[PDB]
Parts: sequence; structure tokens; C-alpha cells
Amino acid sequence: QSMSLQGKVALVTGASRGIGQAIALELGRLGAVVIGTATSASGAEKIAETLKANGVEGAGLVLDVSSDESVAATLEHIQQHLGQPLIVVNNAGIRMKDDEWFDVVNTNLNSLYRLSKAVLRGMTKARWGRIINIGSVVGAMGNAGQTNYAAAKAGLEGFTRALAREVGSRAITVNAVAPGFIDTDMTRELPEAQREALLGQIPLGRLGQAEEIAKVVGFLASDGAAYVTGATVPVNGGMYMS
Amino acid sequence: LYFQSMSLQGKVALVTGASRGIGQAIALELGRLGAVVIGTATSASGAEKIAETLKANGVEGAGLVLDVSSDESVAATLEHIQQHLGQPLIVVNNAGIVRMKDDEWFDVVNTNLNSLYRLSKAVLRGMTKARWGRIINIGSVVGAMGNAGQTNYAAAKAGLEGFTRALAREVGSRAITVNAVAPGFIDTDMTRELPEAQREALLGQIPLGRLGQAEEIAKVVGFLASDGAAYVTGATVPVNGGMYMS
Amino acid sequence: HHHHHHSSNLYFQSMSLQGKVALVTGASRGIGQAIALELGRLGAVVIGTATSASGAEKIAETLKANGVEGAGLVLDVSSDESVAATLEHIQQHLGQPLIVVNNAGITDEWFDVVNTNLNSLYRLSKAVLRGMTKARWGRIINIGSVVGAMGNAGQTNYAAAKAGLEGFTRALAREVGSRAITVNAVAPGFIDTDMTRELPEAQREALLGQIPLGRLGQAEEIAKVVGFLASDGAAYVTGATVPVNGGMYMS
Amino acid sequence: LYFQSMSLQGKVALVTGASRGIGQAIALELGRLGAVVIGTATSASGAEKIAETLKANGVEGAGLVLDVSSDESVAATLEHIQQHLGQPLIVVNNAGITRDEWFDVVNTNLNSLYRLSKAVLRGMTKARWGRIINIGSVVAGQTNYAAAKAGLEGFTRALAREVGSRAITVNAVAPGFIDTDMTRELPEAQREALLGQIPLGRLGQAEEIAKVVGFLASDGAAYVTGATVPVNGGMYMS
Repeated sequence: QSMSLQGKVALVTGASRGIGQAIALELGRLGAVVIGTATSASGAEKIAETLKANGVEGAGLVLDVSSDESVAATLEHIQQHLGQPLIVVNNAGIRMKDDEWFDVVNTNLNSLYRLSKAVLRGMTKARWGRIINIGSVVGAMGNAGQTNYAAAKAGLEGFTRALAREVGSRAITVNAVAPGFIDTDMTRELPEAQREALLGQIPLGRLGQAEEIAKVVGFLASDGAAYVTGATVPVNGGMYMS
Repeated sequence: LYFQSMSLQGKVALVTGASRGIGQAIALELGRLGAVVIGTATSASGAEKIAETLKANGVEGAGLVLDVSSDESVAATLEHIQQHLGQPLIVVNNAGIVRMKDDEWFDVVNTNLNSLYRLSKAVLRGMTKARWGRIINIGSVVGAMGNAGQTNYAAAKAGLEGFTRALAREVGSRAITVNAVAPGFIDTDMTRELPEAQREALLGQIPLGRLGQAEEIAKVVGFLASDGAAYVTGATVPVNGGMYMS
Repeated sequence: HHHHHHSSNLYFQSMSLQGKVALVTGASRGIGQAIALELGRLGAVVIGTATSASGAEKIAETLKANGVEGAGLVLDVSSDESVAATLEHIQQHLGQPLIVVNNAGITDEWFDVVNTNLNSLYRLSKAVLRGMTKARWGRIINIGSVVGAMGNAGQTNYAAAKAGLEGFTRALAREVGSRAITVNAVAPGFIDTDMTRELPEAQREALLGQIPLGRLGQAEEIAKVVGFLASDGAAYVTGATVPVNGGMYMS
Repeated sequence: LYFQSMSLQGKVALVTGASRGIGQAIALELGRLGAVVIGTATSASGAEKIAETLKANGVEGAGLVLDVSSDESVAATLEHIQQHLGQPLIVVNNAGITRDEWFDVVNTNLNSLYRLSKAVLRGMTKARWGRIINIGSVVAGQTNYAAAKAGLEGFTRALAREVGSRAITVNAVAPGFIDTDMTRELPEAQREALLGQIPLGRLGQAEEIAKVVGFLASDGAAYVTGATVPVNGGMYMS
């Protein structure tokens, strides 16, 4: 179809669970060869098993997006065995305290930059690419959680717009998806009172599914989305936390 | 039952302002995805052009005359559809109303949002019954080069964003999503007639280095109409090649 | 009779508006009253408005008590007739308003409140523009209350309404800027009123937990921002929506 | 009604990047409002210029060398201030760091803001009062400007939320095109095009940024926190 990613290699960080897993499976459904990453060898192997179980061609790999050496080594590995990743989804991130938002957002954006700069060479050669950055999920307890959510989203939006402007003349798009309260391993077991309070602020009246984030990412990765760049797509059931 | 990503089989879609450009591209995309498409124009000749265009492309549906400024026209149009085709559960609003000046924004935005409210309120009854719907509001493209053009484009985009977010919040509990698509510079009649120097300057403000196609807007709409976009509501998706003006 | 116009060598340092005439709509209470008094502190001749004669008289009494020159007048910003007639009356008796603060509002509600209220901002703002154009100076300041872009009007409508107010304010600023008229908006958060004070303790506590400053804002704290925007020092600020919300930003 | 504090007597203000333009105007405005003003520059000659400018204008304070990119410079300078002048309770960050460059510029600059802000926040926490005001960079140009503004807004809002219970406000000012350095050399055709994008039809004055900062620093602005005030004559870039 026109949604096809056949012939494309995709790299999805943080793919062993939750949103990242769902992204990897959706890109695979669309025909990409998917490389999914975890911070451990056991995670990488699990990804491979998940991809097999779903008929997706690709691999699991160990990647630490905080490390220049890890990034360079991993990308060389991929280039030698699978091909140049032309679709890259930055999903891996590194109580919440009222004073740690800065180091979290700072670190995460430094990792987005690190990985993006590493993969842009291959996209620049191909004169095509998709870079999709995934924001953090709502749910963390406290005013500190709200603080961090909004701070991370603001970093994400700015970074994505800036990079999009930098690389657009190469037919590379750069977009973000900002999830709301999504059913993941991290939110499923939040205290009931908190889950109930969050649901009360969501017009749709339900958590989002990981797959509902992944469908958006799959669209953005498609040829149909070629004129969408610099955007942050909120996927939040109408709940806009700021 | 049937269950396939992207399919709009069994759904009836109403696309206002479907006789040319973006609206036509939307009607044909929805049709490609399997919807029965009713496209509308303010004139009989437009409606006929819609009907012919749908036929030529193997899309089931009809071209109808609708004036979104009129309560009577809206009620009559929805009755006609309900009797002959079924309840429209996908509604795409693209029917918006000597050099352009920077005092024209208010009339144009105000009129367009008041007509948008009218249409939306009318189609919500059916969607509420069905406990499912998609309302997709299409923004106005940049209509002139220079300041007035920017003033008027930003005002319309702001209005559209706020209206979309408010309506989404109102109707979300019914599993109806309400989203907007905000075009940038799209290849259309205005841009087709620009001088080279002006085109070149314009393309320099666009990171992708090119105008958008109507079909690039239509693809985003098609996605938003799908089951996969069920958790996207109250959003304005910009489709502008990286050219952000507010 | 119901009468509809009620009138109100010590040089305070605060006075910088030199007897400029300011029109503050919805000045009977709360934020509008505070704005009227603030502009008086800054040396304007202050016309505060209400929709009833009793409100106009209350405003006049408040201005008198505080030593501010001006008047309380009846104005209905929803009415073309009222706006035209009232502006003419002001021009004849007091002078041309060069500072206009839109604080009167109304409160399908999700659409009609914002729609009605932006139509009213446009009506009054267009009316006063002739005078400001002649003077080649003006200040138009929109209070977010009028569309419900005020925390006290509640979370449900807030962010969508503020997006309307912001876009409208920025467009009008673009339209009238060549005339040295600025157009700005103030978006208040939760402000201390009888209504928020009569909240139960648990509910007040929950509310304060959403506010980093840990307290409701005072009406005077909104008025001081408006006063600044009306000043010469704010001449390069235009098209801005200034949130005044203690760090509680609803989206 | 007519009496209160909208002035800054008895307060100490630190204005980083005070030797020229916007920073100098900020320093003078805070001085006019009655603050004791410490202005900083990256060089001894800059510090001397500050000190001379303050003196010429009857403002008490000092000109000091500060490198906001350096942990050592920030700690040494703040210690020096605390011992000789007092605790700065109004801090205006206008010092920029020079550095495909938008990422490093925004990243370096927010790392600097965070550094300086953490350093000064102890004193404000003791006083149970403070004002932090972050100045954005004035107007590829669009890309860099908007990125620096986006970083700035989110950073400011987050720090505001962290410190608000202490009665410390944190706000930003986002200037548009201001009559300083760069614009003083633009070709006429470019100036004319630029002015056409500005509804007021003129560049801003440094003093017009400084008056906004002066207001934010006042008691009257006590409920404004987390805000980025655009001061751009109606020229908005996103």
C-alpha cells in the first residue's frame, strides 16, 4: 500500500516493552526491517524473539543512547549486517523530585541529539529519512511529576522543530509524538486514586493503548506524511497537561 | 465482522468543500479507504463536478449542495444523507468563505467558526447515537504573500486550534474525536500564479524546499479518520513542510 | 430616576498617565474594580462601567473614596447602540479614551461564551480605534475573564478559550500597530474572591496544590500587570498574552 | 492606594552581561528603581565600564568579572558578592555563551542558567523572596531564535514550579528586534523588509526591554511566575 515501509530499515530504541515494543511491531507490520534496542543482552534477545513471534524481519541489539561509543559501534554494526537505518524512533529515555526535571530533560535531549546526529549521515546520503521522537507518558505522582511532564514535552517540541529546520532540505522529516496516559507496565499498577484522578481529566474516559501511539508513529514514518515536519502530535485522549 | 487498519469500509463520510483542491483530494482519499463519500459545494455545478469526480474514481457516494452558513441547508443536507445513504460518522470541514488587507481576519474567522459550530452540532446527534465519530477541521492555506497574508493565516489557525480543542473536550466521552489539519503553503490556484522571484523567496522559507500537495493533506486526514487515530483528539496537525507562522 | 452617569495639589509619584482617559469595562467588583483603582493610582481619569445604574453609582462611590477623578457609567459591550452612544457621551464630557481595558464579559456554553465575548472585544476595540488613531497612541488590554480564560471560570474551557483570546489579541495587535496602539491580554489564574474563599477546606487545599506559589492571586496583582501594560514603558509589548497565575498553567 | 513598593530600595540585584545594550539598560533601570546593582562582564575592561556607568548614573553597586559557563567562576563571584555587598535577591540572566549550532547554543545556555540559578537560590530561600528573570536572545536566524526561545520558556516554567513555594518568581523576557549591535549595520532593503514584519514599524529600544524587567522585579509582579513575556513590537516567530 501507500503506508508501506517495504525496503526500509528502522531503528527503534527502547523496544523491549511498552510503547517502544508496539512501535517496533507496527513498523514491522508496514514492512520495515526493524532493529529494536535494549540496554541489556537479555533485552535484545527478547526483542528478537518478539519480532519472530510477529513475523517481523530484523534484530535486537544492545544500545546505550547515553554513550557516544555505544552509538557509533551500534550504527556500524547495523550498517554492516542490515543496512542504513532511514527510519529512527527515539523512544529510550535514561517519586520524581521537584528539582530533578532539569537533569532528566537535559540528559534525554542530549541523547536525542547524539543518536540523531549519528543516523543523519545515512539519511543525508539517501536524501530521505524519518526521525520520530517519543515523549514521556503521563502518570508520575506529585507536582514533581507534572513539572517533569511539562518540562520534557517543552524540550521535546523545541528540539524537534529545530532539528526539522536543520535537515529539511534533505527530505528528512523530524517529528515527535507526545503521549498522554497510556496503559504500560509503568502505569498499570499506579495507585488507584491517581489512576482515577487522571481518568477524570481525560475526555475519552480511558487510558490509551501502546498501539495507539504506534499507529501515529507508523503514519509519520510513511510517504503520506512527507510534508509533516517539525510537528509534535499529542496522543492523549484530549487531556493536555502543561 | 471486518477489522483492518486504515479501512473506512461501512462508514459514510461528509466532506464539505469537495469540488477542488484539498477538499477533492480528501474526498478521493476517504473513498480509497472504503468510505461512502458525500462531497459538498455551494453550487449545483460544484455538486455535479463532485459526483462526476467520485464516479470516475470508483468511489460510491454523491455530490450535494450545502451552505454551511444556513441552518436550513445543514438540516436539509443531513436529512438527505440519512434517508439515502446513512448517518455520516466522518465529517471533514473544508468549506470556508482589492488586495488582501490585515483587517479582514475577524470577519473571516468569526464567520467560519460560527458555520463550523453549526455543522458540527448538527452531525453530533448521529455520532452520539453511534457512540463513534470523527470530525476533522481543515485550516486555511496561506492566502497571500506579505503581512496581511500572515496576519489572516495565523488568526484563522489560532481560531481553528482553540475551537477544535474545546469541541474535542465536549464530545470525547462519546468516543468522537475532533482534530484539525493546518496546511502551510500548498500547491493551489494562488500559488500556481505567483512570479518566479516570489515563488523562490517563498520556497526559501520552507525547510522542505517545496510546496505541499493537496494529497499530502488528504493522507493526514485519512489517518485521523482511521481507528488507529482513536486516541488523538483535540489536536491540530501542522502540514507545512517546516514553515511555522503564528 | 435611574441615572446612568455618576461622577467621582497633591502630586503622587505614581502618576504617569497624566490624566489620559481610561475606560475599564466591568469595574463594579473584583479584578475590574482593582484595575480601575490601579489606573487611578497611575494618574488616569478613570471611567469604570457596569450594565446597571446601581453598578455605575457603586463605581463612582469607589472612585470617590479613593480620590480618583472619573465616572461610573452604564455600558453594554454586547450592544452596538450602547457602545456607540456611550463612547460619544464619554468623548463629549470627559475626552477620548486612549486606554481601554476589556473586563466585562458574559459567562453550547463551550462555544457561545468565547464567541460572544470575542465579538464584544472586537466591537468595543473597533469603536475606540478612531480616537487612538487620531492621537497616534493607544492601549487595549483584554482580561481573560471575558472568554473564561481565567482560572476562576474553571479548568474545563480554559486552554481552548485562552488560545482564542491569544490569537484574537495578536491579530488585532498586528492590525493596529502601525498607529502606535498596543493590544495585549492578561490571563489570570485563580484569584481570591468570595467564590474561591467559600470553597471547603479540602477543595481549597487541592486547588492550592496545583499552584506553585501556594496561594490565590489578589485582584490587585492582576491590576498591577494591567497598569504596567498601559504605561509608556510597555510601548514595545504588543500582541502578548501575559499569564498571571502563580505558575498554574492549564492547557 | 497611592503608596506601596513598586521600587527596589534595599534590594541587591545581579545582572549578568551588563556592559552594553540590553544588559546595561537593565542594570540602569534596576538602579533607578533603587536597587544596589552588581553588573557582570567577561573581561576586566567590561567590569570597569560597568562600574563607571553605574557611578555616572548614581547607582550603587559594582562591576565584576563573571564567566557563567564556569562553575568555579560562578561560585567565586557569588561568594565575593555575599561577603562584600549582600545576597542578590533579583538576578537577571543576560550573559550569553558563544558556541547545526542551535543545539549547543541552547544546551550550553540552559546549563548556564541552571548553574547560576541554583547558586543564587540559597540566598533567596533564606530571604523567602526572590526574582529570577531570564533574558532571551534577540533577533537559520529563525531556527536559532525560536529554539533558544523554546528552551527558555520550558526551562523558566519548570524552575518557576520548583521554587514557587518559596515566594521566588522565575520569568523570561523574549526580545524581538532591538536597536543594538547587529541591526545598526543592516542594509536598507533588509531593514525595510524587517520593519515590515514588525507591526509597530520600528526596532525596540534596550530601555523598552529594561522597563519590562523592572516591572517583573517589583512586588506588583508577585503573582507572575513561569511566564515568558515577548517584547517584540508584534513580530512573533515560532
